[PDB]
Parts: sequence; structure tokens; C-alpha cells
Amino acid sequence: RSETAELRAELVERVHKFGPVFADGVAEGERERRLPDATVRAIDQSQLAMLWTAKSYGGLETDVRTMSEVAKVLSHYCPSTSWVVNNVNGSNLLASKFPRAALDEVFGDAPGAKLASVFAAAGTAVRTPGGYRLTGSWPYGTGILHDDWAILVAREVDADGEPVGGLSMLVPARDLTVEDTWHTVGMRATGSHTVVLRDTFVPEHRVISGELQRSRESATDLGLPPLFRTAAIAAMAVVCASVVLGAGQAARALVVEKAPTRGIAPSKYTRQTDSRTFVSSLGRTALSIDAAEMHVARAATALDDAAYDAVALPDSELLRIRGDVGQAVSLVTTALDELLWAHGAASFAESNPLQRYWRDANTAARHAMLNVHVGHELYGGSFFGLDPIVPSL
Amino acid sequence: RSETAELRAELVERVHKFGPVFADGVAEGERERRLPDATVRAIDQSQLAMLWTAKSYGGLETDVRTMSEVAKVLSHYCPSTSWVVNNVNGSNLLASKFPRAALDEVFGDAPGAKLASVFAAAGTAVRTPGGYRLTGSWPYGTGILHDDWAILVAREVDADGEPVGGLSMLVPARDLTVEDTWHTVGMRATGSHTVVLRDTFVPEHRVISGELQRSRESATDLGLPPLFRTAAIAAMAVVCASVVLGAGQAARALVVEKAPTRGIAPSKYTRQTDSRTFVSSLGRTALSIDAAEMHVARAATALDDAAYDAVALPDSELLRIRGDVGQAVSLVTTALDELLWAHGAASFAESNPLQRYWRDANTAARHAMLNVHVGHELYGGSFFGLDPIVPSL
Amino acid sequence: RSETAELRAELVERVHKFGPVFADGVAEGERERRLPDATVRAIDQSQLAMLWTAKSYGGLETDVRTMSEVAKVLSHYCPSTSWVVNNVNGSNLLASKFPRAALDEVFGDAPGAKLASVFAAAGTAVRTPGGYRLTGSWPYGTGILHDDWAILVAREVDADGEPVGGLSMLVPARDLTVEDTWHTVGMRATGSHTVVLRDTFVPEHRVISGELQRSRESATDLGLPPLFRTAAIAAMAVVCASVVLGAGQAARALVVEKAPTRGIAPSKYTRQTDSRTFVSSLGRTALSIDAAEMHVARAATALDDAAYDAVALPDSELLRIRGDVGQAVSLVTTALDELLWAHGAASFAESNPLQRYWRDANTAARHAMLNVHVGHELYGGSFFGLDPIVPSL
Amino acid sequence: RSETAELRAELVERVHKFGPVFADGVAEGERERRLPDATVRAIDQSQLAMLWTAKSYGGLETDVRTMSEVAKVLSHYCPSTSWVVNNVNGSNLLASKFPRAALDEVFGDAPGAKLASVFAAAGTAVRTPGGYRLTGSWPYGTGILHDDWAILVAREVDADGEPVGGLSMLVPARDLTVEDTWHTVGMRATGSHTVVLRDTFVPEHRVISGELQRSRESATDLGLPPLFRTAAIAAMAVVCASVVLGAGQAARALVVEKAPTRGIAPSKYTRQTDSRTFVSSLGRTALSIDAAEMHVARAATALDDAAYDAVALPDSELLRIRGDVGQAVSLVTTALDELLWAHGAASFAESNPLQRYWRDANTAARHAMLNVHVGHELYGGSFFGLDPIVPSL
Ligand SMILES: c1ccc2[nH]ccc2c1
Ligand SMILES: c1ccc2[nH]ccc2c1
Ligand SMILES: c1ccc2[nH]ccc2c1
Ligand SMILES: c1ccc2[nH]ccc2c1
Repeated sequence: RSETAELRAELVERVHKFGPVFADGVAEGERERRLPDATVRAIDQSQLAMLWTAKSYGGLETDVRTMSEVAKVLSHYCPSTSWVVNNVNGSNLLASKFPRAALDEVFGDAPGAKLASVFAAAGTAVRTPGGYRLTGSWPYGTGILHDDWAILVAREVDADGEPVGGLSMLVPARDLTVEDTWHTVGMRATGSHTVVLRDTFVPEHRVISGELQRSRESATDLGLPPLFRTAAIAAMAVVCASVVLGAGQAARALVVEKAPTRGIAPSKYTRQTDSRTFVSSLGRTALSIDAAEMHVARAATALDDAAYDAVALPDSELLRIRGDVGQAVSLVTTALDELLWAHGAASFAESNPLQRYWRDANTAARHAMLNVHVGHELYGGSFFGLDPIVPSL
Repeated sequence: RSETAELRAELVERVHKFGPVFADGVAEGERERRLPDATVRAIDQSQLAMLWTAKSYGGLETDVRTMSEVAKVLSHYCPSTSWVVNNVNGSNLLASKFPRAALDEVFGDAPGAKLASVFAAAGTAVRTPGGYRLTGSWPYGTGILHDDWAILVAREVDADGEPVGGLSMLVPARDLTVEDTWHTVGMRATGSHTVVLRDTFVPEHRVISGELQRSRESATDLGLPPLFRTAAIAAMAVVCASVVLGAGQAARALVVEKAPTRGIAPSKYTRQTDSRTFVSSLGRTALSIDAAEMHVARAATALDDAAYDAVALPDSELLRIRGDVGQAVSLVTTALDELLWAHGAASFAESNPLQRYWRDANTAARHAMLNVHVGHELYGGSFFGLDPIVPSL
Repeated sequence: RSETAELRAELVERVHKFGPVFADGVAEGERERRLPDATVRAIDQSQLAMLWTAKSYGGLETDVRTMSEVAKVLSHYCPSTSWVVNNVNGSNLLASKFPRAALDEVFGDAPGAKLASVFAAAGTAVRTPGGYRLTGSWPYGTGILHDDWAILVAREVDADGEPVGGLSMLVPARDLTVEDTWHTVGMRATGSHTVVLRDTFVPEHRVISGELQRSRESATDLGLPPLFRTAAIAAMAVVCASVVLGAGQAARALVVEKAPTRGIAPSKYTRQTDSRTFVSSLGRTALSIDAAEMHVARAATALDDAAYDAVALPDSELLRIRGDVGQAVSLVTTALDELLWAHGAASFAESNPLQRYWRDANTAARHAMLNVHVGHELYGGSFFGLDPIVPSL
Repeated sequence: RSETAELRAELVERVHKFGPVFADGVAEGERERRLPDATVRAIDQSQLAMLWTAKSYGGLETDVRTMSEVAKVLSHYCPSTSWVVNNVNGSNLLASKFPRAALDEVFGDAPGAKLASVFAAAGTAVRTPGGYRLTGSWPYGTGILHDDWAILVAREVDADGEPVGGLSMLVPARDLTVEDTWHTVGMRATGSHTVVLRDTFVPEHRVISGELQRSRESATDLGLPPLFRTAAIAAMAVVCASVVLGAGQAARALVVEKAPTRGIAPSKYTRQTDSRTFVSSLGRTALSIDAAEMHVARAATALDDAAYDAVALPDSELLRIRGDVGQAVSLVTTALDELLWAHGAASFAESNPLQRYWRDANTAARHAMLNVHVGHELYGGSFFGLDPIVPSL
């Protein structure tokens, strides 16, 4: 275990090393709505997309905590990069549910392979000899422009067209065609465009049931390494929350950094630190962000402990983790509003990084897996053993 | 009084009549960072910049409540337009502190005259024969590109250069030169650029002491009409809050309008109205916005009552009004965050008006006169008769 | 109308006149869990139980606003008295749904008649010749010990025992028997004991359908005076909220009164007013209480306007009023927690009135008609025209 | 270290073993305002007052985390007992700053010795031959009736009467005289009465400077065991917060336990679990309590890590811990208000444990060391290196 703490220290140190490159390409990504080439280069050199890739394929093969800690530091430099990087690892982790044939095809000669994934069942597939024929239109395809493969969920149907089952299908970039639909006010460089397919062929070995994609049966398998025992869907939500969290932490640091050089208009306080109302308010806001940090870590640690222990997390724990992530990001978005008040009107200038953290965090926070209202109802429901209101845990 | 309620109904009806024009020019203003010509035309035709202009100059000469109600409806169509319109009236109201010579020069042949004003003392003036010589750089000059005059606050100095007093100075557009400094993520079309002057001459009749600009001695003057008895600085803050409020109300209406046609991902709720967690949350959020509405109205009514009654508002009332406006906008920005949660990820699309209300309201809310933390300390301080932490009330 | 504002001023002045008597009997009522005789005397002398009694029976016959304003001032002296007084008027207002025979029997020779009422259907009634035979056990019978009659809701059944309909039944104190069940930590003097009946006879003229008790058909009846056109159930909730509100306002006044004579342990602030963190926080807390005040008044005014105008309030307005009252009391209970923080450890001493307001307001706030969560779901539901989750409006 | 986790499991198991006795004496303690004899017996048998007593004196000598975890479970049975128990250990820990002579006198033949302590400098002491002469009146003396000694802070003065320095003085029960001043609405059995002294003699060996009482110089001393390297004042605040936290957790468990057997009046929801508005709200409230739990643990772990590592905590860390404890208890008191709303009117019945947790937690939370507003200003101030607003850290 002392190894995994040491590795984290190195990967966090890499983010600081490569950070300047990510920070350098912020303006272009905002402008173009995709990651600059220098950034993608840096992501590939740094191996930050390989944290949840297996060691057998030359990956780093870390744990949930390490990915989270890396995510939070990355968001300081560029929230979009942090979001793409984390979604790639999460997508790479989900690919471990596919057969060895698929995994070998994807990672065999590509240690730094990068996957996209959209779980919304936006397509229909039919049985054809040797595999499936897939058609659909999948929005919110994060980082699809730079990814090698994509995991797409679809609804299987028969010759007549009646639904028979859910599928999770791994298709390469060569078969992909991407529509430009990502025009947003935050997380712009994420390039979460729509993936389109039209009668695209997918072989048997690169298709699993959606029922098997959600599986946590690997939790008790001693043959697998700890990482692949982890509850992947929960783990993905945790690291996504870390991206949002990290942006909020950067917003706090900035407001602290600039407070002694600014006043509170139109008050007598020429310095923001001179106002004890400002200081206590900032102390309060900081403690909310600290709570969100403790929330994300609690969940990350629960997933890591169970993975190493090779025990299956009960539904109640998974339901609680979904509440933790929703609560954490909800605290951050409220904290950001409080930080804009603390800073003042200059925060909304395009030259100011504060509005950038504000916009990126707020946009990313409304990801399905981070829904605070759904999270509350899930966690609240676990106390009475009610039916989960979401299909996947 | 039944007249002033009838007039409001007509002016609100005008906003709806001209609204389509304002709504039509939203995309261009966002792009260009200034109001389209059709909008400025509509503002001049509608007389919405003449609400706080005197009847003797062919103005409408209404009251605080009416301006507020017009402001809130305007924000539905374009928050930037609402902000410019309201700042013009407020600036026009502040001009009534100047001598008749200035007022005649400004409004004599221009019933629809539009003033800018920045109160931050960003310039220095010296005595010269017949007037003053003024130099400075004044940021945040709202709607300056379309305005005829500008009220600029400056610090008077002597031949040696030692501060002697504060001044409020009315200078025309012909003497103005505007720097392009307004690059923001919200309230973009407001064109709050920097006003620059360099050894510009201002005559005696268009200069008053800053000490007289803040004056509320007109409160008891029965010679003046009610409007000009009103506490102008307080009244300006109230209508500014109305702009922010109105945006929040439009955000609420939109979320209500779209809820039955959307789901809550990734939950079983295919319709947002099917979730009672969604409905109660929306009910709660709506009640916060309702409180902000009641806050702004309370203040508006206090100012109007005293103006018609010809009584001077004590400091405690003015201090309370400053708390009301800060509280109202603080509730709206928090409510907007809650509405983004209610709506979901689609809210951050550029095609969606929700992120537009969100950004515009949040940017405008950090106006000095709307500072929530300062407002709290002011109102709290009035309970114990502490010294106000702001110079103007 | 200038009369009803003048009358309010007098009735508020009466509360101050008789206030010392109510304040004098606080300690005894706390001890004995019922109102002292001096208090009941004062209630009868002051006519504060006759505000919603008809003028034809020698009552004051005021409006919702006046009752609310009286309620808020009463809570300063003794919250329990305020609660009893307001419940009596509300119960007296509900009696106007009964036939003239009942009203004459109740108010004919008793202008200062005081009714109790519990709406929870805790009893069953059967048809007998000339009336009904009633049996049941009704908890939460506020002020029953001092009341002359009681309005009890029951479920009608047949000889076999199958439910047939809902009833509202007016029975006198002579037929009542009261069980001592009111052992609480707040609102102790309210004496909300359980009313018990056993095969008690109730004649036809003192029984109406529960369906007619909830009726708002009197809203458009020009024959009735304005008061009896008012939506009684909504009006009762509003004045109940006023009792809770008034306690919160008294808590605020006390904290303001004592702040300059106390410190903030263990800080350097020997005076609470010396801490600007304390002052701004108090300013914030005060603004929440101000919002609750504006909420209650908004609702009161909506009910009064419609009553005088003789128009029926649509469900949406009534649903909104239920949200207003729940929001108002929710703000007050949160504000009280904030005021305890402001004051400090001395607040929880039995000698300190602050913990008394705290306990009384918190207990009363959980009245069914003041349920904040139900209120939110009701008001939220009105936006989409959903079925109300409560039977009565 | 695996020992200290094992010991905790046993001490938590002891609280459950002896819990029934504490729970049994709740009604009497509430009535009499002091701990029943069976409780004091149980405290002495269980060794729960000996957690922060040295092993050399036959104590358990645990750490901050263990005391905290024991505190939280104790509050389930009786919050007052938990508060007394924790204050005794904290007082016993502070006694380690005194010389060996004092420690031997106190703990030499009394392994289960129980100390009181009040830090408010409410007394004056003068130099006399062989020691000091002490006079004063010290309020809030928790558990003084059952304690063997008391640590009292005083101001040293000269023959003339001018202040010279601060003192911390250890005096036995034989020299104590206790005034009955503890009449409160929560934490009643704590018996926090006033300690009075009149020209009482205190020898040199049982007196240290207040300057040495606050000392953290023991942090780096490898001669001392880890427990006595811990920052005692910070550690005391942490365990006090644990008492409040534990009460809030018990309130949550109760509301969860009773929800399926209760309805939400006056709604259609016959069961509380049937309302998804109730469930999500409870989920939200639970997450606030979870945050407070994570706050207290974070602080406890920071103190324990530094103690075992033998490093001195910088001021910034100590300032942060003071923010954590204030935030945690602030979350709990707000959470309790939310839980009363969830439960309903039955919560305020004297027979219901919910109002007991509510009152006890709220009273205890206003302890100086748990002041949320002071905590915010302290933690906020650490970001800019401002002077601490409290004398002790
Ligand atoms: C939930 C679970 C897994 C996922 N992979 C990509 C998106 C996404 C959402
Ligand atoms: C405060 C008072 C008046 C003002 N006029 C323009 C800005 C502004 C701010
Ligand atoms: C709701 C409506 C009317 C009522 N009368 C007494 C209680 C009560 C509750
Ligand atoms: C702060 C620090 C230490 C203490 N001991 C007893 C009370 C108390 C408060």
C-alpha cells in the first residue's frame, strides 16, 4: 500500500510538471471547443489517461483515490482537460467488463488507448450474422475527437422491431462519425459532441449485455487485480465530482490570493482582508468546500477498501456514495456563488480565471451521475430499503 | 394615485409590445458587446428611458415602483437592455441635483435624453477660469455608447495637487472618448466601457459638489414634484435589483414551461413533473424568488411613500433598503443555481435562454450598490446606530 | 377602509395595555400547562377573542390582516396566549359555516364566546332520531379548558358500521370531557388536551357535512359581510403563522437589546456590537424574519382583498398561500437558531425569554397547516395543475 | 496502532453495555438537574472518565479519536452523561500541564479521579507564603457535584490590587463550595453550577501560569507518551463537538425508525416513507450530519497524527480545527431543526426522545469553544495570517 501513496505523489507532481502546457492552451480550447494538440500530446506523454488501464497492457493501474486526487489538481490548470482525462480513465475502466478479445484488440498494442463512453441508450441494434448492426445518435460524447474507441449503449430489437434487451457495444473511431453539437458556455474544450452511427457492424466479441456492463460480480473475484474489482460506475461518478471539486478549490485559492490587493466597493474597506465580515464569510465558504472534499474522499476510500478487501459493496453503500457525490458538487456550486460575492464584479471579466472555474464547474456538475436531487432521494431511500430510482449502481 | 397605477399598466404593456425587438437583437448584442440599433430605436420610441425624466421636459415622470415593475418585465426579453434602460433613468434622476442651467442644457431640446453615470471617483479636477479642467479614467460606464451625457465623479485638487473636495460633473458625449474594456461573460450588450478624459473643460453650471450629489434635502421640498423628492441613490439600487430579479423570474417561468417535456436523468422519472422531489424543490425555489420580489417592492414603496408624503427617510430606513436590495439579488443568484439543478445539463447550451438569465443576473448582481455582504453589515449596524461603512445613502 | 386601519391601531394598543397581565402569568402557565385566570380575564375584557365574531352578535368583525398584526404583538408578551387567542377567532370564523340556529345558540347571548376546533377526523358518528350520536378522541384541542364550544370533525357511519361521509359537529362544553394529555416542552400553557366523547348526542342544526365546512361558496355572496366571504381555513393558517412570526420578532428585539451589554466568548470582542461578523450576521438573520413578515402579510392581503372584492380565490392562489405560511415559519425557526448563536449560552437559561420564544415558536410551527414540506409540494404543484396532496384548501 | 483500534471497539461496546443504566436515569436527571447515583456508579465502573488518564496512574490513556467515538455513542443514551464524561477526560488531560507533585496528589491513589475545569478567568489570586490566596465565582462548572478536583483560571494581583498575570489553579472538592445556579432547558443533568471560593489557599505545586496551561511545547517531547503531546484545548473542543454530533445522529436514527409508522399531516401520505419529498429531504439532512461527522473525525485525526508523530501543529491547523468543530455543531443544530420538520408535532412531546436530543444538543453547542461565528473568523483569518481573535489555541 505504501507504493500506491508514493505513486500518487508522483502523478500529482506530473500534473504540476505538465500543468503549464494545459494552462497555456486554455484560451484556444475555449475558442475552438476542443483540446489543443499540445494538451493531447501532454495527456499522452504524462500517462494521465492510463491511471485505470491494466498493468498487463502497460498501464499504471492505480485506484479511485489516486485518480480523484489527480483530477482535483488538474482542474486548477484546465477544468476541461481534467474532465476529459477523468472520463477517459472511467471509460477505460468500464471496458474491463468486455471479453479478453475486445480488451486485447483495444489495449494490446496501445497502452495509452483512450475510450469515450455514453450510457444513455440512444441507439437500436439488431442481430446479424457474426455480430450486430447498430444505428443511433449519442449526445454528450466527451473527448470523442481524441478518443480511439467508444462504448455506446443501445437497445436490441428483433426483425419486427420489438425491444428484446439492452446492450453495451465497443466500436472504434474508424466506424464513428461525429456531429458538431457542442455549443455551451462552460466545459467548452471537452468537445462533448454527438456520436452518430448508421447500420454500423459490431462483432460479437465487442458487445456485452447492458445487464453485464452494470455488473459488480467482479468485486469478489480474487483472480482480478484490485482495480477491476472496484464498482466502476460509482468510481466514475466519484472522479467526475473530483473535477468539479478541484475547480472550486482553485476558485478559493484565487480569491484568497487576490483579497489583500482588492477592496469591497463601495465600502470603507480598501482591503478585503480588513473586513471581518469578508474573512468569516470566506472561512464559512471554505468549510463547505472542505466538506465536499471529505465527501469525495469518503466515497473514494469506500470503493478502494472494498476493492482491496475483495468484498462486494452492499446497495446501501453504493446509494450513499451517489448521495456523497451529488452533495459534494452541490456544495461546490453554492460555494462558487459565494466566492463571486467575495471577489466582486471583476470576477466576470473574461481575463479572470474565476468565472472560468465558475462556468466549468457549474456545467459539469449537471452530469446525470452527479444529480444532487436524485442523489438525495437515493440515499434517503436506502434508510427504508425503497426501490432505487436509477437503473444503475 | 389611480393614474400612476394606470400608467404602469401601459408601460408594462409597451415592454411586451417592443419586447420582440429586444428579444430579436439578443444574439447580436452578445456577439458585439453593445445594443443593436433596432434596440436603441425601440428604447427611444417606447420612452422607456424617460420614466424618471421631468414632465416639464416632456418626460413621463413616474415613481420608483413603476420603474421597478418595468425593469422586471424587460429582463424577460433582454437583461442587458433592462440594465441599460434602468441605469439611464437612474442617471437622469441624479441629474436633477444639478442647477437649472445644466438641466435645461441636457433636457431642454431632448425629452428622450439618455445619461450615463459612474460614481467611483476615478478622476481629478482642478479650478480653471469659468469652470474646471478634468482628467480621469472611469470604468463600468454602462450604455455609454448610446448616451448623450455622462455624470462623472472626481476629486478636486489645488495647483500643488493636494485633495480639497469631491465633485460630480456633467460632461457631454462630444467631450467623451471611450476605451473598449468591456469583455465579460454576462451583461455583454451593456457596453460598460471605460470613459476617458484628458484636460477636458467642464463649466461651473455643470459641476456640483459630491456632497450635494448625495443630498436628500429635496425630500421635504414641496416646490418639487414627488419624483425629485425621492432618495435617488437608494432608488437606483432598487431598480438595479429589479433587473436582476426579473431575469430570475424569467428563469423560473422557463423551467416551469419545459418541465413536462423533460426527464430527470438518469432516474425513472421520464417527466420532471412526475417527481414530487422536483416539484417541492421548485416550490421552495419559487418562494425564495417571491421573497426577493417582496423585498424590492417593500423598498420601492418606502421610497415612493416618503416622496409623495414629502418626508425625509431616516438613515435607518435607507440602511434597511440597502439590505433589502442585497438580500433580494442574493436570493435570486442562489435561486438560479437551484433552477439549473432543476432543469439539468441542457441549461448550459448556448441555444438555451436559461444560462443567459443565469450569467446576466450573476454579473449584474455584483454591482457595488447591490453588495449583499455590505448590505447585511449596513442593515445590521442600523440596529445599534453604528457608523455606516459606505459614504453614500 | 380607513376605519379598519384605525381599528387595528386600537387593538394593537390594547395588546400593549393588557400585555403586562399576559407577561405576568407566563411563569404559572409554564408550570401548570394552562392559561392563568388573570390571562383569561384579560382575553375576555380586551375582546381579543372577538375579532372574527360578527357585529350582529356584538363582535368586532375585523379582517385577516388585523388578526395577524394583533397575533404578532401578542406573541411578544406570551406566545401561548397569542396561540390560544388566534385559534379561538379562527374557530369562531369556521362556525359561520353552520346554520343560523347553531350561530344564534352559540353567539346569541355570548358576544365573547370562545370556540375550540380540531379538524383531524378522530371520531365516528351515526344517525339517530333528531340528530347524531358521536363518539371519539380528539387530540390537540387548543385552549379547550377555557372554551365554550368545540368544532369536532367525524366520520359518519351506518348501522352496519361502513363509512358514508364526513361531518363537522358543534358540541358544547357541558357535553365535553377533557383528558390530560398535553405534556410538551413548548406552547405548554396552550392546554391542547384531548377531547373525549362517548355516545354524545348532537342535534341536526349543529351538524354540517365536512364537505360544507371546507366550502368557499360564501366568497361571492354579497349578502354576507366581507369577513365571512374570506377563505377561513387559509385565514386560520395565516394567523397561526403570525403567532410563530411574532415570537421570532421578539427574539430578534431581545438579541438587539442585549448585544451591547454582552461579549462573544472566548473572543477579544467584549461587546457583541464590536464584532462586524456579529452585526452582518444579525442583519442577515433580521432579513429572513423580514421576509417571513412579508410572506404572512402578502397572504393576509390576498385573502382580505378577495373578501372585500367578493371574488373567489382560485386554487392556485390558495395553494400559494399554503406555501407562504410554511415558508414564513420555516424561516423563523431557522432564524431563531441563528439568534441563539448570536446571543450565546445564556439564551438557554430558564430566566431568559429567548429560549421561551425559541421553544414556543418551534412547537407551534409543526402544526399541520404550517407544514413547510407539504406547503412546498402544494405551491410547486400549482405551477403544473397537479392534484393537491391535502383535502382542504 | 492496531491496539488502539481494538481498544476503541471495546470501549464503544462498554457504552452499549452500560447504556441502559444511563438511559434509565434520564428522567431523574432531567427532574433533579444532576446525574443519578446509578449513572455516576456506571461512569466509575466503565472507566469512561479514565480515557485520557495516564497508564502510570492506572488510566486507559487512549487518543482523541477514541474519546470522540465513545462520546458520540454515549449521547444516544444520555447527552448529559456524554457531556459530563467528556468534560472530565478533557479536564484530566489539561491537568498534565501541572507538576508531577500535583499529578501524583490527584491521580496517585485515584485512577478514576474526575476533574472539573472552567477557563473563564472569574477569580483573583494573590501571593501568600507557600502558595496563593484565591477568591472568585466560576459559572458553568460541569459535573462539579461528582468531581474530585477543579481547574480554575484566575488573574494574579499584587498587594495594591493591580493585575500581574494569569494563573491556572488546581483545587480539591474539600475547598470547594457550589452554588445552585444551573437552571436550563437543555443539558440539565450536567449540573454546571457555579464554583465559589473565598480566600481559599492553593499551594505552589498546584498552580501554574495560564501562559503554561495554553502551552503546546509538549508536542515535540519524546519523553512523554503520545496522548500528552496532543494539543489539549483543541482536543477538548473536538470531543465536545462529538457529544453534540452524537445527539444529532440519535435524532436521525429515531426519525428513520418511526417514519414508516407515521403520516405527514394533513397530506394524503399516511406513511412518511411514501412521500418522496420526505425521503429526499431526509437524505439531504443525513448528508449534513455526515459532513459534521467527517469534520470532527478530520480534526481528531489531525491531533492524533501529530501526537504520535511528535510534531507540533502549526497555528493554521489549530485555527482550522476550531472552524471544523464550530461548523460541525452548526450543521447538527440546523439538521435537528430539519428533523423536527420531518417528524412533526409529536417531536415536542416530553415522552419523545427527539426534543431531548434537540434541546441538549442546542444548549451544549453554544459552548465558547464551539462558537461557529468565532470559528469562521478564526479559520478565515488563517488564510491571511491575521491575529487570532481568541487567546487560546
Ligand atoms: C454513468 C456511468 C458510466 C458512464 N460512462 C460514461 C458516462 C457514464 C455515466
Ligand atoms: C451608486 C449610486 C449612483 C450611481 N450612479 C451610477 C452608479 C451609481 C452607483
Ligand atoms: C385546519 C383548518 C382548520 C382548523 N381548525 C382547527 C384546526 C384546523 C386546522
Ligand atoms: C476551553 C479550553 C479548556 C477548557 N476546559 C474547560 C473548559 C474549557 C474551555
